[PDB]
Amino acid sequence: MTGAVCPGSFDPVTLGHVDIFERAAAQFDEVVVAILVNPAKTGMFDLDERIAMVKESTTHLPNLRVQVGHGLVVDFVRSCGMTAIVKGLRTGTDFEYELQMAQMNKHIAGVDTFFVATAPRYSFVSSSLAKEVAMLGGDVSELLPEPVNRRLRDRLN
Amino acid sequence: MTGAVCPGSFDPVTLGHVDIFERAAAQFDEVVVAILVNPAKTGMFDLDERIAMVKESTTHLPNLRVQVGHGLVVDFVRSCGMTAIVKGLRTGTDFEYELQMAQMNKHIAGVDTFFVATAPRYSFVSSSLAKEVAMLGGDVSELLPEPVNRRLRDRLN
Amino acid sequence: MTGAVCPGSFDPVTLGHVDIFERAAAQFDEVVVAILVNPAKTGMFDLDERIAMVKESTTHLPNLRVQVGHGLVVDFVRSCGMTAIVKGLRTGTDFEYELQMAQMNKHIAGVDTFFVATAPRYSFVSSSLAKEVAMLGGDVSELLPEPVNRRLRDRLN
Amino acid sequence: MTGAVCPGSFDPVTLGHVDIFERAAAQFDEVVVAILVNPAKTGMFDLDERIAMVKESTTHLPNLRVQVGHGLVVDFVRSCGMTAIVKGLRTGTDFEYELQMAQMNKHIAGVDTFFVATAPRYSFVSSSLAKEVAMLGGDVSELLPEPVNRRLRDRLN
Amino acid sequence: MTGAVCPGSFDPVTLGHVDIFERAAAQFDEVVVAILVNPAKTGMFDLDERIAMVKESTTHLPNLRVQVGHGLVVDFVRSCGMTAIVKGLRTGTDFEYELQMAQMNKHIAGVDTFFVATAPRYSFVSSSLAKEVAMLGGDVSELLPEPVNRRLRDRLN
Amino acid sequence: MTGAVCPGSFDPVTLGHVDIFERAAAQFDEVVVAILVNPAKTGMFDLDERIAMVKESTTHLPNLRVQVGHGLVVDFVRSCGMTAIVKGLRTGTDFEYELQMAQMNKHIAGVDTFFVATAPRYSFVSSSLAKEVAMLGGDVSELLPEPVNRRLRDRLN
Ligand SMILES: CC(C)(COP(=O)(O)OP(=O)(O)OC[C@H]1O[C@@H](n2cnc3c(N)ncnc32)[C@H](O)[C@H]1OP(=O)(O)O)[C@H](O)C(=O)NCCC(=O)NCCS
Ligand SMILES: CC(C)(COP(=O)(O)OP(=O)(O)OC[C@H]1O[C@@H](n2cnc3c(N)ncnc32)[C@H](O)[C@H]1OP(=O)(O)O)[C@H](O)C(=O)NCCC(=O)NCCS
Ligand SMILES: CC(C)(COP(=O)(O)OP(=O)(O)OC[C@H]1O[C@@H](n2cnc3c(N)ncnc32)[C@H](O)[C@H]1OP(=O)(O)O)[C@H](O)C(=O)NCCC(=O)NCCS
Ligand SMILES: CC(C)(COP(=O)(O)OP(=O)(O)OC[C@H]1O[C@@H](n2cnc3c(N)ncnc32)[C@H](O)[C@H]1OP(=O)(O)O)[C@H](O)C(=O)NCCC(=O)NCCS
Ligand SMILES: CC(C)(COP(=O)(O)OP(=O)(O)OC[C@H]1O[C@@H](n2cnc3c(N)ncnc32)[C@H](O)[C@H]1OP(=O)(O)O)[C@H](O)C(=O)NCCC(=O)NCCS
Ligand SMILES: CC(C)(COP(=O)(O)OP(=O)(O)OC[C@H]1O[C@@H](n2cnc3c(N)ncnc32)[C@H](O)[C@H]1OP(=O)(O)O)[C@H](O)C(=O)NCCC(=O)NCCS
Repeated sequence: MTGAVCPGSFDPVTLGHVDIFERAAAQFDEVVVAILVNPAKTGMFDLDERIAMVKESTTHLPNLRVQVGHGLVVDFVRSCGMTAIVKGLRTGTDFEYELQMAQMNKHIAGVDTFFVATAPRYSFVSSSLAKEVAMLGGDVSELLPEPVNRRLRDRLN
Repeated sequence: MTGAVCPGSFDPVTLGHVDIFERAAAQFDEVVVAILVNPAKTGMFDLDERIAMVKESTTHLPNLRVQVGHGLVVDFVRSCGMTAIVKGLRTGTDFEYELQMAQMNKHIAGVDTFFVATAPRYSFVSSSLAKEVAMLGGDVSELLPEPVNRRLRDRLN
Repeated sequence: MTGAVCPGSFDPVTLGHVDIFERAAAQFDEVVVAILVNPAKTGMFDLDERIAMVKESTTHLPNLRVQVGHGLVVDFVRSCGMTAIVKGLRTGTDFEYELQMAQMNKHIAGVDTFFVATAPRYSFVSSSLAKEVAMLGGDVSELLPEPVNRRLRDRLN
Repeated sequence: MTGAVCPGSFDPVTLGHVDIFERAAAQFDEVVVAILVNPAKTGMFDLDERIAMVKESTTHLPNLRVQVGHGLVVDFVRSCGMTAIVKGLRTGTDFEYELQMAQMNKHIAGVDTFFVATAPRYSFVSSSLAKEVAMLGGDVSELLPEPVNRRLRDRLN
Repeated sequence: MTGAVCPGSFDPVTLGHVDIFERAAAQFDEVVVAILVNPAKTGMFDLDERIAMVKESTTHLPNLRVQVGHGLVVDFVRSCGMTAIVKGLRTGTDFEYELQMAQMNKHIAGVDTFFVATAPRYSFVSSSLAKEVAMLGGDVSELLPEPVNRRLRDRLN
Repeated sequence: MTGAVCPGSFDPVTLGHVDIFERAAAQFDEVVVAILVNPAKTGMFDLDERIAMVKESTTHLPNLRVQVGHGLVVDFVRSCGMTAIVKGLRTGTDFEYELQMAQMNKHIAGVDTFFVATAPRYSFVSSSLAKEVAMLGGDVSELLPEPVNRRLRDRLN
């Protein structure tokens, strides 16, 4: 079989993320979404919420699973018995950094990284920006999954 | 009438900023410079000084006013009864980030953002770099307005 | 009054173009779309068709007019009694070239150029690509105005 | 099964190309290299030579086949019963153009495009540059497959 | 001694070029400006004029000489008994292409390429753009050396 | 004589750094590596270790010396009686920032900055990434000098 890992901190998962999950799932036999715990105490949602939110946003993709990532992405990829990372590109991606890590990741573990541009309508949303805009009262509900909108409403109220 | 907002933290306003103010004022009936209070306690000049400095540097532009910005830029723009942001581009601008925010700002409030490249002679000055260079004794007086040079001299001595 | 020129060869005008026309018209008192005749004998549509197509695609914008451009863009801008160019940015824009021409245009004639990112859904269409995709049988009708789709159908059949 | 198409004009196939073929073949059940005939009469090697050269350079990859591409890449991809393009990124790739075509290709046919950075040691070779450097007597043999070096020697002598 | 080559087609040499020549001459014992004959019959000035123009624009730099380049830049560099190329960066430079050629040039001949940003006031001039703007009547005399302005006047009249 | 300064925090010096040192030393009479103490208490290796590591990694370059930098880079350059900075470019370099500082540095002190792309095989290593990858158990020993690998082993154990 063929497999890819979609790594990230998904705090929260946006519809740009989901778009990329959907494309990974159509093109690989299995997809694993690896949720990577923020280095220090820094999140808006705790791990369980992030997992639930990804899970709840991906029920339509039966070949995808959600797991917490630990250590080097490449080590996790290898443990999933895979050799591919799939990363989404959006407006504001630091692509040069992504490239530097792609080359490093290939160097140290032979893992390939495939990049895919997210749909234009979801290309300007990031977890960071969605949070900052929502905290100051802006409406980003069209760019997040409903499971995320539900949890974002509660935590704001 | 037609109107644009030039948002920023102007800590301090440079002559790159002024160049952009000047171009906004020539092309729109009214210009509002929105000074956006640094999120946490982080400035070099307090709000009043920043306002004074912008005011003192823009006496030649009668169709421009200076106001403190609050909340989402787009909310402020709408409150000024305008629908346009004018942002300057210089060497070192994170243009991809600017673009991501431009698309988000259009999405949530229908506000357009116009980008204009600052004059080559003012294209390498930023508030950040002007401060760091001046603190370590370098001469950046040719890239800042005289009202700013006056206040930068005092605070360094 | 305030005014901007939207220059280009509009062979054919796409909905990315129109998006930009719409934004120019909302923010300036008058907009002039300047159709710039291809240097040598190189178009798909002749000048009259290009004019008709822009005209037919902009009936909802009463403050915009369509004129054939001649010579230096800046000379045309000045002749329209304006001092601003408005250019759209899309995926694939040579922005560095646009910037070089913006600085040159300011140098030689004091004309400012404002850049505005086109809507994400129209950000991957260009006249060039729309033509190449349509010639080889692909459907680009969602990214062109109906006046353009009508004329593109006929010329393909 | 899962499948990807690696499109291009491979005139000639370089070791940057092969690097990408190798990565596609490891991650997808079948890979098809689509050789796309230059629009007008413009090649250095004719189609048969290009096919032979790709074939001869990919004998170690049993899950890959070489076919001549016709029309829209996306139409060929669909005909191969696949929905993925795999493209290599190297120094000098026009990535903005690649992105514009990726979004267009997704729009018109639902085909995803995955981008993968070629190995650093093969990242500065292109068919174009390899030809220009070799014609003027430079040694690019370390950056081309041996089947290509053999045919490039003969045609130069 | 230390040495660098400044390669190009200098049709015509601009003041951006001269700025770079000046910086090369201050930092290396000898500088050679290599004028590289356009591949086909394509120039505005013939070789002799280009040489004269560079010569006449560099009389203040006694450690610089002007020579016609032939073949691979790296072959010329080696023949000058040097191992360094100095290239200017301006607005509109295709830097990715410059980088690809820098890596190729190092690969095939061990020649290093140093890049230096041209002065902001000369950063938007190119030979190409200066010619196109001047042909259509624009004034680019502030961005070209006087020897070039003299010859550009005559050829336009 | 001719001279260049290679500034940085070299925490630790990588083989990308050394590649650049080597190229500077071949092209300039003297090279000074300026180690610039991290602003606050933030390093992995203290100054003495950084100096030792650079020293131990550059014994093959007799025309290079290592010194601790203080204040503005340009002030240090001037004190070394030089007027040139040599900076390496790798994947992930913030080149726009480098350019902004190059223009500022030229403005305030007349110091030129030359940029040189590091060898492809060392183009994805940075001090930052090498540390993060090594802390989480990855093998980056092929991208660091042996003096650095020795000290990185000890500090990890
Ligand atoms: C690969 C990696 C870049 C992806 O994880 P990510 O946290 O989702 O980050 P992304 O690149 O996807 O996008 C933005 C990211 O900036 C991250 N970020 C965290 N703190 C940030 C800071 N103070 N400022 C800027 N960005 C920050 C965001 O977390 C992260 O997403 P978000 O900010 O939108 O919430 C991250 O570096 C990582 O992988 N950690 C596991 C590390 C690993 O394997 N390292 C070896 C490196 S080759
Ligand atoms: C739009 C915005 C980017 C412009 O404000 P700005 O503070 O002047 O910042 P700029 O983009 O113009 O230029 C550099 C900026 O980096 C800002 N900055 C502040 N802290 C910084 C950090 N720790 N590191 C990097 N940059 C930082 C600078 O403040 C700011 O200017 P300066 O650093 O030269 O003093 C800023 O994000 C903002 O708008 N705040 C109001 C927010 C809003 O509407 N958000 C919804 C987002 S779509
Ligand atoms: C400003 C200018 C760049 C805009 O006109 P434009 O033709 O619409 O071109 P754009 O930059 O908008 O976008 C793509 C352009 O590439 C143009 N183009 C024409 N021939 C091309 C070639 N052989 N290859 C690449 N692009 C080409 C396209 O015409 C043009 O649009 P299109 O290709 O999608 O049909 C054009 O250079 C111009 O302005 N001519 C008037 C010139 C002037 O004032 N020059 C002084 C220069 S500062
Ligand atoms: C997708 C496509 C960009 C890839 O094919 P490619 O010819 O290998 O080109 P690449 O992007 O891979 O890399 C460089 C390319 O520039 C191409 N090129 C051809 N003529 C060129 C010109 N006069 N100048 C610049 N580049 C040229 C090169 O052929 C090609 O490779 P090469 O130059 O190194 O020999 C090409 O556009 C294509 O796909 N043709 C089939 C088209 C299709 O489906 N079009 C719908 C568009 S969304
Ligand atoms: C290195 C090289 C890029 C520099 O020469 P240059 O002609 O001055 O070109 P530059 O990169 O400096 O800047 C713009 C260039 O585009 C060149 N150019 C020529 N025809 C062009 C075309 N049809 N369209 C786009 N640009 C063109 C310009 O000549 C040239 O300067 P100009 O256009 O402003 O008159 C050129 O490729 C060369 O070096 N020829 C000698 C080649 C060599 O050694 N090749 C081995 C390659 S690694
Ligand atoms: C010129 C300068 C950019 C080079 O020093 P450098 O520390 O080696 O940094 P580099 O640009 O080379 O590369 C990455 C750098 O990010 C630096 N960095 C330090 N803290 C960082 C932060 N919190 N986040 C992002 N990067 C950081 C790194 O130190 C530094 O190298 P490293 O991160 O790989 O350990 C640095 O700004 C400097 O020069 N200090 C002396 C300053 C001076 O003259 N200033 C006047 C400015 S024109």
